[PDB]
Amino acid sequence: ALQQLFENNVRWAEAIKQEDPDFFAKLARQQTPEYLWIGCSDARVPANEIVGMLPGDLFVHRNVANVVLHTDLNCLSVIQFAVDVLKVKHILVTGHYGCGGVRASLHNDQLGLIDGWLRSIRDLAYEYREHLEQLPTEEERVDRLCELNVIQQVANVSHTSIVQNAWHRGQSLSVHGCIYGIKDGLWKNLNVTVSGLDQLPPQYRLSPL
Ligand SMILES: [Zn+2]
Repeated sequence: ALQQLFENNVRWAEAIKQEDPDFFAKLARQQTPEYLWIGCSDARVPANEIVGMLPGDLFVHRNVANVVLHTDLNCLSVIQFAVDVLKVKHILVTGHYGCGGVRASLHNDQLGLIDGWLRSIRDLAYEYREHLEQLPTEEERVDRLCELNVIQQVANVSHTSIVQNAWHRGQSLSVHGCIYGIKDGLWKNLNVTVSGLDQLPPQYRLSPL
């Protein structure tokens, strides 16, 4: 029903201009979001709605299971643009419970190309296999791995030279880990926020350029 989307768009734009005739014109002059959202592509987790934000407020990357991989130039380019060009003050790594990508990493079905994309989550589940094994249900295991996954990605972001060099030059920048409940609409802090070099293990601290 593609036509509906066009009709929706026309109605949306016109309604906004009725309340604020300059909303788009002003926004178009400059991009100044204070946040980068890194989250899952899952249709149930749209960034702006969940945190009550407006067009212009959130720079967004979404991918399968919200992973930040060391040699993925897609996500790395979003982070670099956000930190170096836009100078966002916060990176919000948001995973969600019931994530299908995370769930697939606990099962042994072949999905195709995505096998490689998700294998770091499988590695994480293997790393924490004893911990996960204590949990009686598959849903509990999935949801805990969803949390562990967010925590790993926060660490990954904080280990980049992009983030560390921003800190080196006195830029204020925090990396947060949150988890969204698709069952209840609640966006919850995992309390793993990193805001400076002193919070990193020595093994990950890069010397300044
Ligand atoms: Zn997901």
